[PDB]
This record gives sequence, C-alpha cells and structure tokens, in this order.
Amino acid sequence: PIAEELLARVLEPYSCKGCRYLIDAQYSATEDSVLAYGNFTIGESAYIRSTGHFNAVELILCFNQLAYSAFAPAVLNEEIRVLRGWSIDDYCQHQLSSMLIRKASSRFRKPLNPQKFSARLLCRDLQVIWRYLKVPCVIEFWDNGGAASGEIELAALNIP
Amino acid sequence: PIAEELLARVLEPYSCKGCRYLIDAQYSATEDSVLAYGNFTIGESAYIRSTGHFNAVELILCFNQLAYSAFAPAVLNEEIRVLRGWSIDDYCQHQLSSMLIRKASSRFRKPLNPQKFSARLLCRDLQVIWRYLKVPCVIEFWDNGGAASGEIELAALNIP
Repeated sequence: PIAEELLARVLEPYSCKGCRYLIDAQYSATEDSVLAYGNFTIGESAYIRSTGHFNAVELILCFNQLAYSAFAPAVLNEEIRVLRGWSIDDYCQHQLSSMLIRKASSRFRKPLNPQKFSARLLCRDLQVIWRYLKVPCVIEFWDNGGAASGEIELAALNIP
Repeated sequence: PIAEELLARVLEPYSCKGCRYLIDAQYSATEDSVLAYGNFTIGESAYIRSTGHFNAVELILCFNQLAYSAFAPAVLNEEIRVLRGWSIDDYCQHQLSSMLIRKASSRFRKPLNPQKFSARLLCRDLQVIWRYLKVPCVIEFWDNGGAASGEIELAALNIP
C-alpha cells in the first residue's frame, strides 16, 4: 500500500486542477520492475461537458496518475537499481518536464463506470538508452462489467 | 474549408470548458472516406499544472476535435453513403453519447509546439457491424520540427 500524502504530493499537479482520480494505490517493486493497483473515481470531465461514460482521454490520465504513484515509493525506497541516485525530491522535480509517453496503445470494451473502477499496472524491462529511461508498461481497467487496456512506453529523461 | 460556426457548433462541448484547440480545418469526402487538415493552439492544460510540452492526452483531444469537425460537413452535405438519413442535427445529437473510441495507437517524436501545430486526418473503410459504424482513422501532427501520429478506430452508435 502507498501512503496517502505520498500519493497527494506526487499527484498535486492534477489536484490543483480538480483532476485527481486515483483514490488509493498499492505497489510491489524489484530492481527492474514495478507492479501496482489503483482505485479510481471521476466526478466530471475537465475538458468536455459530459459524455456519460469513460472517454479514452481518461484512460491515459488514470494510467499517468497510477504510474507516477507506483514509482514514487520505489524511488523513495531505492528499489529500482537504475534510479538509485534519485531521492523522492529528484523524482518529484522531474515529474512534469522529464517523464514522457513515447508510444501508447489502447483498447476499450464494455465502457467503464467512471464513478468507480480499478486498474493493474506492470512495468518491466526498463533500460537506459538524449539519455533516457525507456519504461515499457502494461495496464488493465475494470469495474457493471467492462474493461480497457494498453501498452505504453515511457521515457524518463533525467536519471540516474 | 470548414465554416467557423459549423466548427463552433460542433466543438461547443469543449468551448464551454476553454478546451477548444482546433483553430481552423478543411476537409474532403467521398461515399466512404473523409480527409481533413486542422490548425491547433493550446493555451494551457485543463487537467494538470504545466509540463511545458505536448502531453499525449492532448494528441487524443486534438484528434477528437478534428474528427468531429471533419464529419460534420460530410454529414451536412450528405457525402457519406452510410450516414444519409442523418442531418447535422442528428449528428450533433449523437456526438457525446454515441461516438466512441474502440482502440487507439499513438507515437511521439520531437515533442510538439503546443502553441502552434497542425494535423492530417484520414478515415477509410467505414463499415456497419449493438449496431455501429466502425471508422478506422489515421492522423499525423506536426509543427520547430516534431511529429506525432496514430491509428484510431472509432465506433458510431446511432446511424443510419
């Protein structure tokens, strides 16, 4: 489980906008892998009136929140070999300017209950390669049935 | 070229939120294809403080705006065989609740100048298949160099 307050500091960029959607998360890490779970709620859309359903834009936003949230305690606890040399302060300093999506793939089935849903994230085969961390990720939503998923490759620019 | 005001009616869902980004668009259509071009500007992000760059969430939002915008005058002008039976009124009534993204694929190169960029959209091999319109689409950004692209399949639920 990830401490609210670590959540809240890491997701402040979205909170100061009313767009924090991750309720709670839990994680597991190794030297080159992270695995996390989140619970999510969407009160209303920031960018459009109201579709009465998920919207793919919201899949990415929830993936972004959960991923920033999953790496935080891994960085804090120095669990990722390649990220030792970063404190949580470094990590938080790099969030906005230096953590990018290089490619992403999405699929949508039974629409999701925006009001109450969860996700599973797994990031594997991290490697250094600008000099970046490439970070292949897989995520899966559900809630009501309904499911969604991707396939996202990230680039982290500072590091180590 | 698409008439501002057709743009503005079709993109009202985002405007009433400060999130209209498509400046102007032009289109071409056949019985089963649309092709469009848009120019875009992003003043600031609705959902996050400020990354100082594109953000993939904004790729989708710009694809969504341009696609809704490209089909409008095709529906208005009854150019799409399968959509005859819809006026622009029907189209606008269905925008939010009935036009969905089933799958999407994205790629990001030199980040984009959020402040000034353009796109090319092409949608082909429409077919009926709920009963929906499946609508395979391809889009490409650029601006500063820098480029991005996808690969998006839509589902339109009312119809004909």
